[PDB]
Amino acid sequence: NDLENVKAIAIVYRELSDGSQTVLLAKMKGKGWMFVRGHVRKDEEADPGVAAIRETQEETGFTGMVKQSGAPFTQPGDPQRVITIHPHIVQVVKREFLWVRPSEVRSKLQRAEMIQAWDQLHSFF
Amino acid sequence: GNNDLENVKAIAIVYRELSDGSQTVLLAKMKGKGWMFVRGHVRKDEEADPGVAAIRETQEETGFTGMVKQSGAPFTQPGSKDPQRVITIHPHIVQVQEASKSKDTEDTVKREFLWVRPSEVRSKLQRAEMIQAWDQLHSFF
Repeated sequence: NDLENVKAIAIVYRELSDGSQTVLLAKMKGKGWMFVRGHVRKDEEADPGVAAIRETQEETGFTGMVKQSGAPFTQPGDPQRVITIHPHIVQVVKREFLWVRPSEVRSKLQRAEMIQAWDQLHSFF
Repeated sequence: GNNDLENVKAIAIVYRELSDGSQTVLLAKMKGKGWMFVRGHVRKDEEADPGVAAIRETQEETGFTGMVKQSGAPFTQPGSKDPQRVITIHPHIVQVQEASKSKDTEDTVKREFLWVRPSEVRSKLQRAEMIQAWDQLHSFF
């Protein structure tokens, strides 16, 4: 269902109450940082912005709206592989965040207080 | 009324539901001991229902609109820098509200996230592809 060599990048930001903006960066847990990226589906070929919005929600949980679409650019893979990237600005501070499957939460907790909260409520999941 | 209770806190275990019924849980840590759920003080006018504090703190810390799905009995912990201090903690499950549910793929977990100011973005990018995207679009900010 994905186009193998066509990707979308979402530069995700939000406006704060004091009128300023902040930009979301990501990395795979475990280079520096990156924006949101994903393959464009075949049924998204005609509007890659739809892919940028879908990927933003998949990765972050926020629903977004394309504010600007940049010109496509090409990058190598296999150096013969040519990937076409469609970049977009997508509008949706102190802490770093991470989404985790429930079976992996306990291994991330090191504080007694957090472990106690999880011990009382984990059977919801 | 909206003054914080010094020794009463709410914890929110924030989660989202994916379209197939799978669930993922949000963790956080101060940039720079492990990970943690959302935590903050309960206000005087929230003491009768600390779930209100859990919803408020979730919004403040993450930007998500949440709904309380479950809340555990209160538990007690000592003060972090004072063993005489007694803190009562009210833990909650809080579901992130979304217009539509995302597909369950491995894109939905194992990515660490950080919000930065536009002026800090470039120094965190190391890959040509990301730098190119930023070079084309940074004039928006």
